[PDB]
Amino acid sequence: QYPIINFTTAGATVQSYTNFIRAVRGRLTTGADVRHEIPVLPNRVGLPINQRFILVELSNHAELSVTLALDVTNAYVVGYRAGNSAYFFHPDNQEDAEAITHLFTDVQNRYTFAFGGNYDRLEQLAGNLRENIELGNGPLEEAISALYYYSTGGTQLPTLAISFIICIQMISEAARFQYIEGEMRTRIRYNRRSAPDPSVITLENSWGRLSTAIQESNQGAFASPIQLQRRNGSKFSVYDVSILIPIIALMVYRCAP
Ligand SMILES: Nc1nc(O)c(CCCc2ccc(C(=O)O)cc2)c(=O)[nH]1
Repeated sequence: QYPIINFTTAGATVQSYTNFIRAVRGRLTTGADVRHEIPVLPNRVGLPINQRFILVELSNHAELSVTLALDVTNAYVVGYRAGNSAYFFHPDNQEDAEAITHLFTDVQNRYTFAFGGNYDRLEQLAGNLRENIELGNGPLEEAISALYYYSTGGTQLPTLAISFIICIQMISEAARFQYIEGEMRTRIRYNRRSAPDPSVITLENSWGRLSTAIQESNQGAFASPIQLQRRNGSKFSVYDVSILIPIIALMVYRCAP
Protein backbone atom coordinates (compact mmCIF):
# COMPACT_ATOMS: atom_id res chain seq x y z
CA GLN A 1 0.00 0.00 0.00
CA TYR A 2 0.97 3.67 -0.34
CA PRO A 3 2.32 5.52 2.70
CA ILE A 4 -0.42 7.06 4.90
CA ILE A 5 -0.05 10.18 7.05
CA ASN A 6 -2.82 11.16 9.50
CA PHE A 7 -4.05 14.49 10.78
CA THR A 8 -7.10 15.43 12.76
CA THR A 9 -8.77 18.82 13.35
CA ALA A 10 -10.03 17.53 16.77
CA GLY A 11 -7.84 19.36 19.31
CA ALA A 12 -5.31 20.31 16.61
CA THR A 13 -2.39 22.45 17.72
CA VAL A 14 0.62 24.22 16.26
CA GLN A 15 2.68 21.12 17.16
CA SER A 16 0.30 18.44 15.89
CA TYR A 17 0.01 20.42 12.61
CA THR A 18 3.81 20.90 12.44
CA ASN A 19 4.38 17.18 13.02
CA PHE A 20 1.87 16.44 10.31
CA ILE A 21 3.47 18.71 7.72
CA ARG A 22 6.90 17.28 8.63
CA ALA A 23 5.70 13.71 8.09
CA VAL A 24 4.15 14.71 4.75
CA ARG A 25 7.47 16.24 3.60
CA GLY A 26 9.36 13.15 4.76
CA ARG A 27 7.18 10.91 2.60
CA LEU A 28 6.99 13.22 -0.42
CA THR A 29 10.75 12.86 -0.82
CA THR A 30 13.62 10.77 0.52
CA GLY A 31 15.58 14.00 0.11
CA ALA A 32 18.74 12.52 -1.44
CA ASP A 33 18.53 15.10 -4.24
CA VAL A 34 19.33 18.56 -2.80
CA ARG A 35 20.39 21.58 -4.90
CA HIS A 36 21.53 24.70 -3.02
CA GLU A 37 20.15 23.09 0.21
CA ILE A 38 16.56 22.70 -1.15
CA PRO A 39 15.18 19.16 -1.46
CA VAL A 40 13.92 18.16 -4.91
CA LEU A 41 10.90 15.90 -5.31
CA PRO A 42 11.48 12.72 -7.34
CA ASN A 43 11.52 12.82 -11.15
CA ARG A 44 8.29 11.90 -13.01
CA VAL A 45 10.11 10.09 -15.83
CA GLY A 46 11.64 7.01 -14.17
CA LEU A 47 9.15 6.80 -11.29
CA PRO A 48 7.32 3.51 -10.81
CA ILE A 49 3.69 3.47 -9.75
CA ASN A 50 4.09 1.77 -6.35
CA GLN A 51 6.11 4.87 -5.31
CA ARG A 52 4.20 7.70 -6.98
CA PHE A 53 1.55 8.57 -4.38
CA ILE A 54 1.02 9.24 -0.72
CA LEU A 55 -2.30 9.16 1.11
CA VAL A 56 -3.26 11.90 3.60
CA GLU A 57 -5.98 10.85 6.01
CA LEU A 58 -7.95 13.75 7.43
CA SER A 59 -10.40 13.32 10.28
CA ASN A 60 -12.63 15.58 12.40
CA HIS A 61 -13.97 15.81 15.95
CA ALA A 62 -17.25 14.97 14.14
CA GLU A 63 -15.45 11.60 13.61
CA LEU A 64 -15.73 11.48 9.84
CA SER A 65 -12.65 10.92 7.71
CA VAL A 66 -11.45 11.49 4.18
CA THR A 67 -8.27 10.47 2.33
CA LEU A 68 -6.47 12.78 -0.11
CA ALA A 69 -4.02 11.37 -2.67
CA LEU A 70 -0.88 13.40 -3.35
CA ASP A 71 1.29 13.07 -6.43
CA VAL A 72 4.81 12.66 -5.05
CA THR A 73 6.52 14.45 -7.95
CA ASN A 74 4.66 17.71 -7.18
CA ALA A 75 2.70 17.36 -3.89
CA TYR A 76 -0.38 17.88 -6.16
CA VAL A 77 -3.75 16.66 -4.84
CA VAL A 78 -5.04 14.41 -7.64
CA GLY A 79 -8.16 12.99 -5.97
CA TYR A 80 -9.71 11.63 -2.80
CA ARG A 81 -11.59 8.88 -1.00
CA ALA A 82 -14.58 9.13 1.33
CA GLY A 83 -16.08 5.81 2.45
CA ASN A 84 -17.13 3.69 -0.51
CA SER A 85 -16.68 6.46 -3.10
CA ALA A 86 -13.47 7.82 -4.66
CA TYR A 87 -13.18 10.95 -6.87
CA PHE A 88 -10.39 12.10 -9.21
CA PHE A 89 -9.71 15.37 -11.06
CA HIS A 90 -9.54 15.17 -14.85
CA PRO A 91 -5.94 14.12 -15.51
CA ASP A 92 -3.60 16.15 -17.76
CA ASN A 93 -2.53 13.21 -19.90
CA GLN A 94 -2.90 9.43 -20.39
CA GLU A 95 0.26 8.76 -18.33
CA ASP A 96 -1.49 10.34 -15.35
CA ALA A 97 -4.89 8.80 -16.17
CA GLU A 98 -3.06 5.49 -16.13
CA ALA A 99 -1.24 6.21 -12.83
CA ILE A 100 -4.39 7.05 -10.90
CA THR A 101 -5.92 3.65 -11.70
CA HIS A 102 -3.67 2.12 -8.99
CA LEU A 103 -5.27 4.45 -6.40
CA PHE A 104 -8.01 3.37 -3.94
CA THR A 105 -8.43 0.20 -5.98
CA ASP A 106 -10.74 -1.39 -3.33
CA VAL A 107 -13.52 1.30 -3.26
CA GLN A 108 -16.85 0.19 -4.73
CA ASN A 109 -17.32 3.53 -6.62
CA ARG A 110 -14.79 5.43 -8.81
CA TYR A 111 -15.40 8.73 -10.58
CA THR A 112 -13.31 11.15 -12.62
CA PHE A 113 -14.63 14.70 -12.76
CA ALA A 114 -15.07 16.50 -16.06
CA PHE A 115 -12.87 19.28 -14.55
CA GLY A 116 -9.18 19.36 -13.65
CA GLY A 117 -7.92 20.41 -10.22
CA ASN A 118 -5.91 23.57 -11.05
CA TYR A 119 -6.76 26.60 -8.88
CA ASP A 120 -8.41 28.56 -11.70
CA ARG A 121 -10.93 25.85 -12.59
CA LEU A 122 -11.69 25.26 -8.89
CA GLU A 123 -12.17 29.02 -8.30
CA GLN A 124 -14.70 29.28 -11.11
CA LEU A 125 -16.55 26.31 -9.54
CA ALA A 126 -16.34 27.70 -6.01
CA GLY A 127 -17.47 31.11 -7.26
CA ASN A 128 -14.63 32.66 -5.24
CA LEU A 129 -10.91 33.46 -5.65
CA ARG A 130 -8.39 32.11 -3.15
CA GLU A 131 -8.07 35.59 -1.65
CA ASN A 132 -11.70 35.39 -0.48
CA ILE A 133 -11.63 31.86 0.96
CA GLU A 134 -10.72 31.54 4.62
CA LEU A 135 -8.03 29.14 5.83
CA GLY A 136 -7.53 27.74 9.34
CA ASN A 137 -8.69 24.76 11.41
CA GLY A 138 -12.36 25.77 11.20
CA PRO A 139 -12.27 25.96 7.39
CA LEU A 140 -10.28 22.66 7.22
CA GLU A 141 -12.77 20.92 9.54
CA GLU A 142 -15.53 22.25 7.25
CA ALA A 143 -13.63 21.14 4.15
CA ILE A 144 -13.25 17.59 5.40
CA SER A 145 -16.95 17.45 6.27
CA ALA A 146 -17.96 18.74 2.79
CA LEU A 147 -15.76 16.18 1.00
CA TYR A 148 -17.16 13.38 3.19
CA TYR A 149 -20.77 14.22 2.31
CA TYR A 150 -20.22 14.76 -1.43
CA SER A 151 -21.06 11.18 -2.42
CA THR A 152 -24.48 11.23 -0.74
CA GLY A 153 -25.62 14.42 -2.53
CA GLY A 154 -25.39 16.67 0.52
CA THR A 155 -22.55 18.91 -0.73
CA GLN A 156 -23.10 21.35 -3.58
CA LEU A 157 -20.31 21.51 -6.18
CA PRO A 158 -19.15 25.05 -5.34
CA THR A 159 -18.65 24.09 -1.66
CA LEU A 160 -16.74 21.05 -2.88
CA ALA A 161 -14.46 23.29 -4.97
CA ILE A 162 -14.01 25.69 -1.93
CA SER A 163 -13.12 22.70 0.27
CA PHE A 164 -10.55 21.40 -2.22
CA ILE A 165 -8.96 24.85 -2.42
CA ILE A 166 -8.63 24.85 1.42
CA CYS A 167 -7.13 21.37 1.68
CA ILE A 168 -4.63 22.02 -1.14
CA GLN A 169 -3.23 25.11 0.57
CA MET A 170 -3.21 23.76 4.09
CA ILE A 171 -1.50 20.54 2.96
CA SER A 172 0.28 20.69 -0.42
CA GLU A 173 1.26 24.39 -0.32
CA ALA A 174 2.26 24.16 3.38
CA ALA A 175 4.47 21.20 2.56
CA ARG A 176 5.91 23.17 -0.40
CA PHE A 177 6.76 26.28 1.63
CA GLN A 178 7.79 26.59 5.32
CA TYR A 179 6.37 30.06 4.87
CA ILE A 180 2.88 28.78 4.18
CA GLU A 181 3.28 26.16 6.89
CA GLY A 182 3.98 29.09 9.26
CA GLU A 183 0.95 30.97 8.04
CA MET A 184 -1.32 28.03 8.96
CA ARG A 185 0.41 27.57 12.32
CA THR A 186 -0.41 31.17 13.23
CA ARG A 187 -4.12 30.64 12.51
CA ILE A 188 -4.13 27.40 14.49
CA ARG A 189 -2.26 29.09 17.34
CA TYR A 190 -4.65 32.07 17.62
CA ASN A 191 -7.78 30.09 16.56
CA ARG A 192 -8.25 32.47 13.61
CA ARG A 193 -9.86 32.13 10.15
CA SER A 194 -8.53 34.28 7.30
CA ALA A 195 -8.02 34.29 3.58
CA PRO A 196 -4.40 34.13 2.48
CA ASP A 197 -2.76 37.50 1.77
CA PRO A 198 -0.82 38.29 -1.49
CA SER A 199 2.52 36.99 -0.15
CA VAL A 200 0.93 33.54 0.19
CA ILE A 201 -0.93 33.66 -3.12
CA THR A 202 2.08 34.81 -5.17
CA LEU A 203 4.31 32.13 -3.63
CA GLU A 204 1.69 29.52 -4.58
CA ASN A 205 1.54 30.90 -8.11
CA SER A 206 5.28 31.00 -8.64
CA TRP A 207 6.44 27.66 -7.14
CA GLY A 208 7.15 26.20 -10.57
CA ARG A 209 9.00 29.29 -11.69
CA LEU A 210 11.04 29.34 -8.44
CA SER A 211 11.96 25.64 -8.86
CA THR A 212 13.37 26.31 -12.34
CA ALA A 213 15.35 29.41 -11.34
CA ILE A 214 16.88 27.70 -8.25
CA GLN A 215 17.90 24.59 -10.22
CA GLU A 216 19.22 26.77 -13.10
CA SER A 217 20.98 29.24 -10.75
CA ASN A 218 24.65 30.00 -10.92
CA GLN A 219 25.74 28.91 -7.45
CA GLY A 220 22.49 30.38 -6.10
CA ALA A 221 22.28 33.54 -8.25
CA PHE A 222 19.13 33.54 -10.45
CA ALA A 223 19.76 34.10 -14.12
CA SER A 224 17.13 36.86 -13.81
CA PRO A 225 15.06 38.21 -10.90
CA ILE A 226 11.72 36.78 -9.75
CA GLN A 227 9.09 39.28 -8.59
CA LEU A 228 7.16 38.17 -5.52
CA GLN A 229 4.62 40.07 -3.41
CA ARG A 230 4.66 41.39 0.18
CA ARG A 231 1.73 41.01 2.57
CA ASN A 232 0.47 44.46 1.56
CA GLY A 233 0.42 43.69 -2.20
CA SER A 234 3.62 45.49 -3.26
CA LYS A 235 6.11 43.80 -5.61
CA PHE A 236 9.76 43.03 -4.75
CA SER A 237 12.59 41.14 -6.52
CA VAL A 238 14.43 38.06 -5.26
CA TYR A 239 17.84 37.52 -6.87
CA ASP A 240 19.29 34.54 -5.03
CA VAL A 241 18.43 31.16 -3.51
CA SER A 242 19.68 32.25 -0.07
CA ILE A 243 16.76 34.57 0.71
CA LEU A 244 14.36 31.66 0.03
CA ILE A 245 16.00 28.97 2.23
CA PRO A 246 13.66 29.62 5.18
CA ILE A 247 10.70 30.03 2.73
CA ILE A 248 10.56 27.13 0.18
CA ALA A 249 10.94 23.51 1.45
CA LEU A 250 10.52 21.45 -1.74
CA MET A 251 10.98 21.92 -5.51
CA VAL A 252 9.51 20.11 -8.50
CA TYR A 253 12.18 18.25 -10.49
CA ARG A 254 13.23 20.41 -13.44
CA CYS A 255 16.46 18.78 -14.72
CA ALA A 256 19.63 16.86 -13.77
CA PRO A 257 22.49 18.19 -11.56
N1 LIG B 1 -5.32 20.08 -7.04
C1 LIG B 1 -4.29 20.93 -6.95
N2 LIG B 1 -3.26 20.58 -6.19
C2 LIG B 1 -2.20 21.39 -6.06
O1 LIG B 1 -1.25 20.90 -5.24
C3 LIG B 1 -2.06 22.66 -6.71
C4 LIG B 1 -0.81 23.55 -6.50
C5 LIG B 1 -0.65 24.89 -7.27
C6 LIG B 1 0.78 25.04 -7.84
C7 LIG B 1 0.96 24.16 -9.10
C8 LIG B 1 2.12 24.22 -9.87
C9 LIG B 1 2.25 23.41 -11.00
C10 LIG B 1 1.23 22.51 -11.37
C11 LIG B 1 1.33 21.59 -12.62
O2 LIG B 1 1.49 22.14 -13.74
O3 LIG B 1 1.23 20.35 -12.45
C12 LIG B 1 0.08 22.45 -10.59
C13 LIG B 1 -0.05 23.27 -9.48
C14 LIG B 1 -3.14 23.03 -7.51
O4 LIG B 1 -3.16 24.11 -8.13
N3 LIG B 1 -4.24 22.17 -7.62
